[PDB]
Amino acid sequence: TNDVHLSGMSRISQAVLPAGTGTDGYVVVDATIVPDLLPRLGHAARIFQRYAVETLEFEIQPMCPANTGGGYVAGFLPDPTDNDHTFDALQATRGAVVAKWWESRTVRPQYTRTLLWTSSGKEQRLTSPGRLILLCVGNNTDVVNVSVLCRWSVRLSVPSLETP
Amino acid sequence: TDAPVSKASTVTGFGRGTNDVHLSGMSRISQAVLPAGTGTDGYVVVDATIVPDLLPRLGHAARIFQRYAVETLEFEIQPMCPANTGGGYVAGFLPDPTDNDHTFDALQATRGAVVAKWWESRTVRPQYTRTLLWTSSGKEQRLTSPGRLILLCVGNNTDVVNVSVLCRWSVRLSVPSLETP
Amino acid sequence: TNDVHLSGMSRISQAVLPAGTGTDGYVVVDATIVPDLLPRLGHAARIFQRYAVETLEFEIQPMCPANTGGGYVAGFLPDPTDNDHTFDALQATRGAVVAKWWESRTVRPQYTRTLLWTSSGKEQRLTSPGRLILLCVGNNTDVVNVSVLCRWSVRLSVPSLETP
Amino acid sequence: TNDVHLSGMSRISQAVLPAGTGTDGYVVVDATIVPDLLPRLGHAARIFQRYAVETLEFEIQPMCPANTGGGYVAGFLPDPTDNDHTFDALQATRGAVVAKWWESRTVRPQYTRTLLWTSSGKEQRLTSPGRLILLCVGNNTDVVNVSVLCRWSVRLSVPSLETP
Amino acid sequence: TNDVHLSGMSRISQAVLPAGTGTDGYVVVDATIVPDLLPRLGHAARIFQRYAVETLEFEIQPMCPANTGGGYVAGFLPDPTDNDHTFDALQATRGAVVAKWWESRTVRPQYTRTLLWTSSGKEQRLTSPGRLILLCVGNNTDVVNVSVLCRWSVRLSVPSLETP
Amino acid sequence: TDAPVSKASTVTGFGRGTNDVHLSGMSRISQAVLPAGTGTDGYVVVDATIVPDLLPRLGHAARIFQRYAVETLEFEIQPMCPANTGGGYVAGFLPDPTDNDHTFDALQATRGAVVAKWWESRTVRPQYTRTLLWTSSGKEQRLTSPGRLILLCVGNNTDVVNVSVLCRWSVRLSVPSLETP
Ligand SMILES: [Ca+2]
Ligand SMILES: [Ca+2]
Ligand SMILES: [Ca+2]
Ligand SMILES: [Ca+2]
Ligand SMILES: [Ca+2]
Ligand SMILES: [Ca+2]
Repeated sequence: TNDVHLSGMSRISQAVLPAGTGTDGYVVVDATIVPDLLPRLGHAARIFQRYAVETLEFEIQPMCPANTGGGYVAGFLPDPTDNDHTFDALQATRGAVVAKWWESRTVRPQYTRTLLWTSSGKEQRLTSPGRLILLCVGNNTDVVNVSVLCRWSVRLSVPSLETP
Repeated sequence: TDAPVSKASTVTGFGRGTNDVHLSGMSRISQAVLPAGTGTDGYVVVDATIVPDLLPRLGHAARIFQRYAVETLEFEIQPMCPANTGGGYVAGFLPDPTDNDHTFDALQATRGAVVAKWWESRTVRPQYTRTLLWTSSGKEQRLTSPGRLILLCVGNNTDVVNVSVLCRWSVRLSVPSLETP
Repeated sequence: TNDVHLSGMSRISQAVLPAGTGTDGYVVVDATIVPDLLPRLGHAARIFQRYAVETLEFEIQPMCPANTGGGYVAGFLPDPTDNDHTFDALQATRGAVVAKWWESRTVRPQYTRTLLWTSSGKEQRLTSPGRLILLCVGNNTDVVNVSVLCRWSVRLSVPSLETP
Repeated sequence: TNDVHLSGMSRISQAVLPAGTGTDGYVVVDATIVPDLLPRLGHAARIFQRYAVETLEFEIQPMCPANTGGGYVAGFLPDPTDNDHTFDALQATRGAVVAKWWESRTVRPQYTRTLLWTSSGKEQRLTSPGRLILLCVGNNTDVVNVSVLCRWSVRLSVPSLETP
Repeated sequence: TNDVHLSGMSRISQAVLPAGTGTDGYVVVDATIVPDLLPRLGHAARIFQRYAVETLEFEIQPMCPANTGGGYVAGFLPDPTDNDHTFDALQATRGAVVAKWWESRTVRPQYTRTLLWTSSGKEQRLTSPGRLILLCVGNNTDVVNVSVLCRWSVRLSVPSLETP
Repeated sequence: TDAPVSKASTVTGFGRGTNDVHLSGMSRISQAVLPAGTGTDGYVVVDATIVPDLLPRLGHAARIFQRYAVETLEFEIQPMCPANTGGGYVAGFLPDPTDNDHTFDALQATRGAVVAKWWESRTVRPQYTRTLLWTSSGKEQRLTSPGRLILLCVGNNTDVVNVSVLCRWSVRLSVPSLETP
């Protein structure tokens, strides 16, 4: 097995939510987790055909004053095809968190460990372990700058040279 | 003992100075002030190539040695600003002194990189070579420096930010000499 | 571990030699082996700081009719700084080959397995294993399309995300 | 110890045979194997007094179109003093080859492993393992560029610093 | 490991200091120790790419009448890049000696044992173990003829054919 | 953990550098040349107040410490001249840095003083305080220097004399700081 194990942390999302626009249910972050989204895994998948997610954790690291109001709910839907973006869908899934805008949280999700495809295809279920959604809970008072990072570990296989 | 034409030199301990010195300490490698609004995303707060000259006592100690090995290297991002400050920072130690890539992804790719809010302090425990480095400068700086510490803003800072970047260093100096700049 | 083992085979050089211009001693190919010269290794070194060349082979694949006169001498100088481009300098290197223009051959070079640097710098000796030089021997009668391929194997360390 | 083991592969001869001049029995190559004839071994014998040939092979690499008629006979006379340049004398030697002008071959000679002298002297038998003779067989139709390569391995002894 | 171990003694420097010109601090000998400086190691490095210094000792053998005045200080700076040529730099280093002009001394220096490069490059620290400096201490009275010899042992690697 | 108005500082190892360093070495504290006839009796060949600045590596090490104690101090008079030279020298280490008495009797009164001919080398094993001295300079130099080494001619020198005065020093440095001239 000429399988390359690669791991690291990288920012999957950067969002700037201005004060007053963060109504309840607003989709701050919506990211289908594909290797192209990750910076280093981007090149790793550019030089490989298939990857398997061994470790996957998300870290919501919002940077805002401690006196800000409102909060966020973050969750990882294990189905890339699912398009339901609501509090109910996030609360149903496992690993989801809800916390105030100044708090930093970790989503430990339920993801498939099968061998997925680095490139895109007709079926998203063969290419991505899922998607991550970060929604507003309430109304924010200050300008929020939220960075969603991801500790990931993957196994790569089937060498190639892909294109964006 | 007869009188000779010339007597042999009696200098004995010449060229026998101390070879190894372990020197430890902690010093401020950088200090930055950011007025409100300047700290846009990607702004380079701190860019410091870790060299013996950067650390004053280590600089004076390296002026009398040829080689040094970094036994221990850790950094502290200590921002002295209130908790009402918005924005954050990313800090990381690039093990390549030559690389001048100043982005969030480049820093996050390195081991030990920290992403924090401006009212949170972090410790960077980086990856550094244990090989012998040269105290004096040369053409290639990959032989003289373990790397560079980089600190960027992640978001716009609401208030003024005072950030001090500290370093705990432990080094072993070897090959005694007398260097001059 | 941080160490990942990659292997592959890619074309380091593509040259076209018109009829009659291939005089003895002419330099068909002069390629400094760097990770950017190899596509998959290009991406791999873009996501790493250090690399060590475990295995290195070259394949001279000249595409010309059997009625082509002359030949080539191919070698791998294990010194990236060395600029000698004579027959004796190539032949002194281990694994150098001499062959007719219509006869593909393989170079098995000898080099020191030291941990190199993926990104460029002041000293080229810390970043490249060496150079491949391909010279003409005699005169070619036809036009020769020469593809110089490299079968490589590397060990990568110190993860990062570099830029070209 | 004083004994150092060196090996290498270098071109002992480069010859050009015009069309029609390669009559049967013509002497294309007649090279007395001496350390000066081999560059790296040239320097090695310049810094030593005695050398013993542990391994010796030759590669005839004629660079001509496939439509070339005639051929060559290549052999290694293990007597530097011998001046016989006929087909039977070469064929009697161990490892002699006969091949078409467009077919590269290898000679595996037989010789006595005696400790020789790097520097020249009155008796050539104490300084050289022998000679390589390459003769024409039949008539060549095209022009043939012949490179005679030698893969050698020596043991060197009695350090000194000689002059040419 | 096809590493050739070679050793011997050879004169690195020959200096003729006339009477009255040997003022204190005068640089009698300044030699960056490279294999090209050594006679036999010159050819050895001409036929090799890399070398590692296993044993290195210098022997100051000045030839002058015993009634001459003044002396010398000799020392090996382990940094080839260092350009400080004074008594202080020599006294700081280890292995340095100071003795009268009629005395013969041995400098046993502190040198790197890493694999250095026979050829020259941008960085001198990858090509030379250091430099040797021999300075005057006082004023000489007679004409001094000082020969600096070196017992050296090296390991050579990566065959090639270099140029001066 | 609730959000406070301000969080406590997390700087922990501050003000915890190394306190004691033992540094040894040997250096030329003086070098003198005497043309024929100049070295009359009582001529002061060498007058060197032993201070950390006089010893280069010790000077750089004392720039990062406050106090130093001389554990070992010995001197070598090494005159590099032939045996046909007439005259001699007297060498001695005055334990008082302030005293500027330059005579044969003053030197001979001290312990360890040596009287030799110009073609003979001597070792001065002096009497020095083991108390803590100040690395930096001050009003009173009795608190910063163990003493001064003095070297005079005893008789007229017939030939030119080259004399080098060396010192083996071992010191213990304490009270870390960062001194500036
Ligand atoms: Ca694909
Ligand atoms: Ca230096
Ligand atoms: Ca790099
Ligand atoms: Ca000879
Ligand atoms: Ca070279
Ligand atoms: Ca002070």
